[PDB]
Amino acid sequence: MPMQMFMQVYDEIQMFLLEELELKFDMDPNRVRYLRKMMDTTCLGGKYNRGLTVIDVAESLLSLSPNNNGEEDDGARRKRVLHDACVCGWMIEFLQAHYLVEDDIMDNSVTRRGKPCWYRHPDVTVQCAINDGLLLKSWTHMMAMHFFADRPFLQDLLCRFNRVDYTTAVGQLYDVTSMFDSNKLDPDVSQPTTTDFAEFTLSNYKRIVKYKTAYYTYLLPLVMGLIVSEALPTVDMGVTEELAMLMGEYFQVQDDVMDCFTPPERLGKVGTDIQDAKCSWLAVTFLAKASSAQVAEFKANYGSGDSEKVATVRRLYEEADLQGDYVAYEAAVAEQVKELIEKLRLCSPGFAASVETLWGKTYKRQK
Amino acid sequence: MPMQMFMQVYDEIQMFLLEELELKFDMDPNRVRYLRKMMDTTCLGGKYNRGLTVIDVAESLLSLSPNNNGEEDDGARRKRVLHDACVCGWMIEFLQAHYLVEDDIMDNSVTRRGKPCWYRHPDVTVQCAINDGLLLKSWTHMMAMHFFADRPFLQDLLCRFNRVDYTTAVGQLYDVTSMFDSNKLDPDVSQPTTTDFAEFTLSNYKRIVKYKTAYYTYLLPLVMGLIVSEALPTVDMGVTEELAMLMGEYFQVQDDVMDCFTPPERLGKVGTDIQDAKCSWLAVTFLAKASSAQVAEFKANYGSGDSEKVATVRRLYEEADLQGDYVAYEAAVAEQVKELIEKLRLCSPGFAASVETLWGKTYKRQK
Ligand SMILES: O=P(O)(O)C(O)(Cc1cnc2ccccn12)P(=O)(O)O
Ligand SMILES: O=P(O)(O)C(O)(Cc1cnc2ccccn12)P(=O)(O)O
Ligand SMILES: [Mg+2]
Ligand SMILES: [Mg+2]
Ligand SMILES: [Mg+2]
Ligand SMILES: [Mg+2]
Ligand SMILES: [Mg+2]
Ligand SMILES: [Mg+2]
Repeated sequence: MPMQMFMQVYDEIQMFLLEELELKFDMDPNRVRYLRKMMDTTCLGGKYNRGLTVIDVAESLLSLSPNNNGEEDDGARRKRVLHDACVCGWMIEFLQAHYLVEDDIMDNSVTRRGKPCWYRHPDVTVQCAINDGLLLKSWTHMMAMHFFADRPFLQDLLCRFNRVDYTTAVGQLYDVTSMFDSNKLDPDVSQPTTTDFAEFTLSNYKRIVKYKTAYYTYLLPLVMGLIVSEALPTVDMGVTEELAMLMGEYFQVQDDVMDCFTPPERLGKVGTDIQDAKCSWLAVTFLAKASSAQVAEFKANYGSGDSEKVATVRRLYEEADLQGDYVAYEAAVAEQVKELIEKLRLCSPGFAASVETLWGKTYKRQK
Repeated sequence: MPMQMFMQVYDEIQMFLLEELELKFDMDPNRVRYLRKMMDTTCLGGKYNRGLTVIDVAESLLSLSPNNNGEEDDGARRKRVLHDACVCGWMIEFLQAHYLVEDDIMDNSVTRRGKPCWYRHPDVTVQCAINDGLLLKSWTHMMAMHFFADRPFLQDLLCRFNRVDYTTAVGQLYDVTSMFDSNKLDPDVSQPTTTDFAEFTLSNYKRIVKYKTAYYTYLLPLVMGLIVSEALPTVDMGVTEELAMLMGEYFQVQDDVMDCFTPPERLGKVGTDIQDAKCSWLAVTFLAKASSAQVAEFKANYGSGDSEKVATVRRLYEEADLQGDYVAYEAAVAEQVKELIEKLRLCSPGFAASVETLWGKTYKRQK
């Protein structure tokens, strides 16, 4: 049902944008075609994990103190909240859409969702792809304003949205600057490659992971479900914030691990985090426990497309039982996520349940 | 023809076991009369799909790419193999009768196959029923030793056969302990049913069905077929276990679904599973696609002798469009199962057609 609703509003959103563009922007049907296909391609074919969350949260806070006016329960709020909930859901989805479009270019990925990255479609330049990206972020604003201009929460909605928008970009700077020694970090300064791997620290890792994934993936969807429910003050931001960060860091680590050990047929993307010399969890988790010996062979094999290097990089990781360190991680995270969510239930049992469902879609995660 | 020879070997095996009981174990006619009825009630009625397959695997293999060691198309081996094939089929059919006599008590079911379960029989105490099940499994060994004495494969039949026997109890343990949190599994403290239903994952489902039903339903019949026609090396096992596993998961799922929706009439019993609150395919799939709100009510009702709460479960199953997922489940299996057969059909057509008739009698399961 929720995906039923959710998808109904997708079609609604797509129609407004596309039609707005042609009635008020002077756009030919051709380009509209392009934009219509761009949107579909980058915005559909996913989990709708973030989108679906906002809805579940919304519809879950609905029951308790349903806004509270003068009426003996009215299903006009139930309906007005889950349309809003749906729009916010899509605001999140177009937002990630934008970042993934820009990310693949950046990470130079060649595929995603079993299909080529947007910027790798035969009929798409990268120049156009970079702006298709911008377009996706702008869509989120046209749609928020188009459907929320009469909502008293619009100011708060969009302020929290853009902060998280900003937070994810900070995260991407941390991400993208994790291969070059900070002290050198200087535009005017000739291309410092990725010599020594200091700053490939768990400390350093947690921080890029937090801002680049946790917030737009776990905090933002919950927060936005609160807001369209007018139940934001209803809930402990501290606990909530603590779970999102937790859940959000465990989720990235997962894609970091799935990146190395899951088959692309399952994954979609062809794992290259190695080759890209990415600061993945395996990477930092390895170097902190790897003998002096082990750490050398890593340094000589990491960040390379050589068919015999990566494989060796998959060996040291195997060797070192990184595969085991994960499970331990996974369980610690699991313990605290459950202690945290319990603190929630007390005061916020309605809310606390949709976090659990969110935890349900994360714990599994094998894709 | 197959059912023909099949049914007279039952009378053979039964002729023998009972006389061996009367001549060798000091049994009185009163008890032989008991065991005899015990054997017919619990071993007859069904459709002998397991015990018939083995014979199809046997006839096919004795033909299409048959035994080199066999002579030049002469009716002396046909008798042995097809006979052996029958003995093997009653072994697996006796195997199931054991596991059903025990499961009914465990699962606590009122009828099976249109009749009351064995332990649900007037002069059958629950206490005698447990032993009866035990006997059922001893007979499998007795008939094997008797007929396959000379048989150069006897040790291979029995070893493998016992692997699968061991693989079903394991399965049985998986099923029977998915009602509670694995973390809190310790003989010394009270066993309270889980309220979060965390253990109901597709992945967890998958495993309790692989071991509990695929191996003896789909692999054992096959493998017996091969062994008796001394053709097992000739086939790609890896592909064979794939579809045994494929077809066996599907068969259970089918069971699981029939359990909730098939009329007890067509079905052949009352629908247990919700009351019993097991980890069936439905719950696991509902639970994974349903919302916080939906889940909470399901939670409220599921696993309770009480029609009104049972009807809800049923209600948010189909209103949760669970029959669409099934159909969509069927097709994927049918697709994938349809590729492996021709993968098997390559270096061993003969087996592949026999496997195709087992598929043939699985896809269209209307019983
Ligand atoms: O491409 P993926 O899915 O493998 C990847 O994990 C994507 C990802 C995570 N967080 C962000 C934030 C902005 C843009 C992309 N993001 P990563 O950052 O490793 O490329
Ligand atoms: O009672 P049924 O026939 O519906 C049931 O399907 C019984 C069943 C299936 N597979 C096994 C394996 C061992 C013992 C019993 N088994 P279930 O497991 O659903 O209880
Ligand atoms: Mg990337
Ligand atoms: Mg990246
Ligand atoms: Mg990644
Ligand atoms: Mg059972
Ligand atoms: Mg049962
Ligand atoms: Mg059943």
